[PDB]
Amino acid sequence: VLSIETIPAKLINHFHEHPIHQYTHICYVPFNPENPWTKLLLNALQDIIPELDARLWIMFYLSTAIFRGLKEALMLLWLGGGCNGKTFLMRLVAMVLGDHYASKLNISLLTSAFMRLKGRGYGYFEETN
Amino acid sequence: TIQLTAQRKYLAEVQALETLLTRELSVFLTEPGSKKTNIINRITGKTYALPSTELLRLYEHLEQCRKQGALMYFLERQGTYSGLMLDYDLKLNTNAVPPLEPPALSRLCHRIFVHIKNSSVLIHFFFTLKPEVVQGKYGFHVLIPGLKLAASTKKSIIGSLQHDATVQKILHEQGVTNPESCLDPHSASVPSLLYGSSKLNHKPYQLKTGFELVFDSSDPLESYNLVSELSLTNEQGSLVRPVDHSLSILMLHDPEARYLHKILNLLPPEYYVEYPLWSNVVFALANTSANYRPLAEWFSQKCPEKWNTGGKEKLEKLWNDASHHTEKKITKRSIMYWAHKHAPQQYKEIVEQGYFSILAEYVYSYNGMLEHYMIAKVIYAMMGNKFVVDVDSNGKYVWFEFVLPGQPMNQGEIWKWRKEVNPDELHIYISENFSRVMDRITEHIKYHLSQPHESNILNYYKKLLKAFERSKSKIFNDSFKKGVIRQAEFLFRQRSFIQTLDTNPHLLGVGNGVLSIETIPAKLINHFHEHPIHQYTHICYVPFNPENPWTKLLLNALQDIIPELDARLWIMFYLSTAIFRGLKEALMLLWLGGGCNGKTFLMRLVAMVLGDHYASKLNISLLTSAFMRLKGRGYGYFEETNKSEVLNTSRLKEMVNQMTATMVAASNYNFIIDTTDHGTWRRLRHYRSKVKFCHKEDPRFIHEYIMDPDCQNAFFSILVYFWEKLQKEYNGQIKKVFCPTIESETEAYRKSQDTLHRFITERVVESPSAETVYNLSEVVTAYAEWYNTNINVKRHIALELSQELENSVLEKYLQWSPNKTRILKGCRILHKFETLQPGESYIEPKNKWWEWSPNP
Repeated sequence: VLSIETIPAKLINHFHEHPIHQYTHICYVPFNPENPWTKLLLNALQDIIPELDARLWIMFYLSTAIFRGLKEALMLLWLGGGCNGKTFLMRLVAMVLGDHYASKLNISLLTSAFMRLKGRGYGYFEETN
Repeated sequence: TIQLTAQRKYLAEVQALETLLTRELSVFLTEPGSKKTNIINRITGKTYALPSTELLRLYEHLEQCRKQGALMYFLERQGTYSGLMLDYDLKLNTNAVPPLEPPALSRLCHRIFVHIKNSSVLIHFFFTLKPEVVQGKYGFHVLIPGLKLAASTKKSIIGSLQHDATVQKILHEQGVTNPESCLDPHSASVPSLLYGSSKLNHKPYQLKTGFELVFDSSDPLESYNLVSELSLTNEQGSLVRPVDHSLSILMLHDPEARYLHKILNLLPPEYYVEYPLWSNVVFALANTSANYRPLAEWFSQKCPEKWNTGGKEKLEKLWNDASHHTEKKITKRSIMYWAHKHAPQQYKEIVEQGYFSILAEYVYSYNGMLEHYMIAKVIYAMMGNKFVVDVDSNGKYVWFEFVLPGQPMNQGEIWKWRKEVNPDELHIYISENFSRVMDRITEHIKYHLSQPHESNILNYYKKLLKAFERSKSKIFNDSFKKGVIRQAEFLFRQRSFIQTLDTNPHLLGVGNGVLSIETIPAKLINHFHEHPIHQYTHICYVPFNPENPWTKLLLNALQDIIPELDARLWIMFYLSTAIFRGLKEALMLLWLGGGCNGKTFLMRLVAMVLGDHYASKLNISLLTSAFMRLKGRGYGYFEETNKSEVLNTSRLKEMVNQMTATMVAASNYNFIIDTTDHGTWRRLRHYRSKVKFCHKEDPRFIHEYIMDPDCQNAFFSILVYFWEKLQKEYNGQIKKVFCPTIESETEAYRKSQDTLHRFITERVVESPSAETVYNLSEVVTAYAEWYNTNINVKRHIALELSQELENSVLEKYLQWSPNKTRILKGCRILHKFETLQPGESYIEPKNKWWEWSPNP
């Protein structure tokens, strides 16, 4: 059980009275550049966003996305011709977060089920023509 | 063992020992490896350093026990002061009893007396011996507990008796073929045992007589607590006066580990001498528990030659690695499978003895009144090797049975797991097989009845057998059987089993067993396996054989089916890879046919061979719009439907986008496409049939060979062999294979359908040099005018068309200008009658059919 109650984050790998049933199978480790995957991901993100400020802001937005509490009530729009890695990033974040907190949403709902977002911490869509 | 339990329940008196151990003796714990302990029991490897009080209480307890009977395994270590533990390995030439005459005893006593005179001197001589009738004959254990001289003088005396000759000639008078070497040199340095303490699989000794004498500093039976008297630590004696640890712990504290140790003796020598079998065994042990290392090093020590030469080191490189993680899809069940394969008889007696021990200890413990739970445990231990319980998606327990030959069973389920509504096989197994075990219990009980015993225990036995007889019928009562199967459901349950079914796409269920495509060559399992297989195809696998008449028949049929050779090889290899139930490469194939060509016959043949569980029919209605049906398959197909075929771009968009099947469509007319995005196009391939067959068509092909098992089998062998060939060649990377005909046909089809792609190919040419930054909406007007001259006079103007062209095949060789305009580079526009300049790139004698070269 990982808690973001107070910095630094503490992983209770033992008994605890916090009641939780939902989970994601991904295990947590402290971040470090030593991991070749860490550096590779950061370089890939830097290539994806050559801009600095925009990359930092969007990465912070995704960092806040893990919070299942109230947000600032904001909408993010992202455009890209395809196979540019933005699909790769959205698939990566969806897989990392998992079903219990992430869910794909059809374009049919927005263009016109809408209650299925309850219990999710992050929602998204996919390109449709 | 089970005998120990029978004797413990047997005796009303005997409870005192374990009550003392649990209440009073427990608080005086002693570390097993420490030397401070004085009394040790090897039953569970317990060591104790108790003072003399509870020592004499336990001495008298053992005295009453040996009065009543039973068997003990108690040991003691000689301290700095102790008596004389002497062990003689009297392995006589013949198994004829040399009765210990009083002259021989007196002469031996005088001999050891004069041995101990030339040492520290300031006595009772007690004699015991083996019950005889055993290889190695009997032994003698004389005790001299009066003195306390446990020091280097004992080693000197041992050395003197090693070289003593009078004892040698005394042994000759007893007809002993070994004058010396019967004395263990570690007699005083190893733990000994008190009277009544037996050996493993050996009865305790018996006393012949106990004498006494006196030694002068100047001049050179059943009326005593003899167990206390014989004690070396008993300073307060009445008649006498004071003148691999982990391996043992694991064996003595784990019954199943003990059974595995017993059955490991049945393993053939090749297991522990060669890497494969030993590695698989240690993998199974790691799957069992990481606590079973000592048995792993014992298995290594079973082959000391390799064990010394890195065998321990390799086990550390294996057992620990496996302990951390074991990727072997194996369990103990594989170990029992091997044991039954190699030593089926001893396997049978071992399992029967285990079942009998379990049932008998339960009967003795609970006064012969069984219940659902004991029956469930016994049936589990007996036949848990072909039944698994898992809760369905609806919250209902579901049974499965492992199909074995020799039982009523449909074609094709052999060596597989099949579902049953109720465990009827279990429901008859419990009625019949358990009856013989219960009969074994009964005959065991009446066997003890036949032995003469104490009357009260005999009455106990009549009450026990009467209660068990009353318990006979419940093995037959239906409601009791339902309770038992409920208990088994809560016992046989294996968590995380249903969702793991048919997970690996490297396993396919065939008629004659289970085939694996993990590696080349493929192995067709025709025996029991831990592998859980439910889905399967009736078609039984056949070893691929080129000379088979049906093999060459199908080779000729395929050769006539496809006039081309290399394109035939490509499509054949692709359909061979279509068997893979895992993630495919997401390609689409369109095949044309005017009728009487057999392409529908090929579709039907492959669908029938693969079966319903992995192949399903798909309707043109879905694509022109049951979508959940196509998931979970490995191959999908369609049928010819009129001439007005049309698609929906979105549907194929999620089709060309989980999906783990193969998609192929067949019709009689060219399909109509209405898309330009390269994401759609790159996942599309097309072919058109050229040859037609008429009355030459074979009606037997569409009628007889369509449902002829041999053809299907031969076809299955062909396709699996070609899977193996490609995996050897391309490792499953089908895109590497060159198909010039297929690529040319696909390009022509795209030019016919994708007007935008046709314009890109014709009037858009990449110049070898220079720049095309002038490419703007002027190009949009250019292709609008081209459409006026090609498809539609309507003016086509939309920047989103340029955006999707960027998303189209024109994605490469692009650039983002500082103003971020749709400017090209190194390109030119072909107007009317304008010609592209040079350098303007556009934008085996039938044995090959059996097996072509990797580089044709």
